[PDB]
Amino acid sequence: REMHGKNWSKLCKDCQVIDGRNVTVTDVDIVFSKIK
Amino acid sequence: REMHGKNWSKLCKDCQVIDGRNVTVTDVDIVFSKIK
Amino acid sequence: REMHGKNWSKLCKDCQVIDGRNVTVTDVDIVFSKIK
Amino acid sequence: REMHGKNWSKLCKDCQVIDGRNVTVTDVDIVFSKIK
Amino acid sequence: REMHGKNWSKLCKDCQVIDGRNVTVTDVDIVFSKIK
Amino acid sequence: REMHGKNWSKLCKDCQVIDGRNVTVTDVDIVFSKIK
Repeated sequence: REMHGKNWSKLCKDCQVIDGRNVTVTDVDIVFSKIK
Repeated sequence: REMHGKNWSKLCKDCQVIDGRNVTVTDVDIVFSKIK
Repeated sequence: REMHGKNWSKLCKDCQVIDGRNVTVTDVDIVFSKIK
Repeated sequence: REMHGKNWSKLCKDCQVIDGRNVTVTDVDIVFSKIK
Repeated sequence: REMHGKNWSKLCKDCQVIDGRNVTVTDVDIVFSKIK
Repeated sequence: REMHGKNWSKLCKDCQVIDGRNVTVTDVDIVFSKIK
């Protein structure tokens, strides 16, 4: 298995994450941006 | 298996995530943007 | 299996996610945008 | 006049206010509380 | 006039205010509390 | 007039204020508290 996550694990590739319990985003022009 | 997640695991690729218990997004122009 | 998720797992590819218990989105121009 | 507000004015007494264009309240036990 | 507000003025007494354009309140036990 | 505010003025007494354009309050036990 190229990517293998077991008990409560977290994995990502080519990823943009804002993982978190309380997340607030305010008065932003662009939050995520991925260009390819 | 290329991607294999087991008990309560989280996996992503080419991903944009705002994982979180309380999520608030306010007064934004563009939140997610992926161009290819 | 290319993608295989077992007990309460979450997996995505080429994905845009706002996973979360309470999600509020207010006064936004564009939330998700994927162009290909 | 004890209290007199004219053009687009705002006045209060013994007051609790969350005046604002975008208002979001999340995961709160008690928002307003006034005991007398 | 005890309290007199004119053009776009704001006045308060014995007040609790969260005046503001974007207001977000998250994961709070008690926001306002006035005991007398 | 005891309190007199004119063009776009702001006045308060015995006040608790969080005046501001973007206001975020997170993971607080008690925000405002006035006991008398």
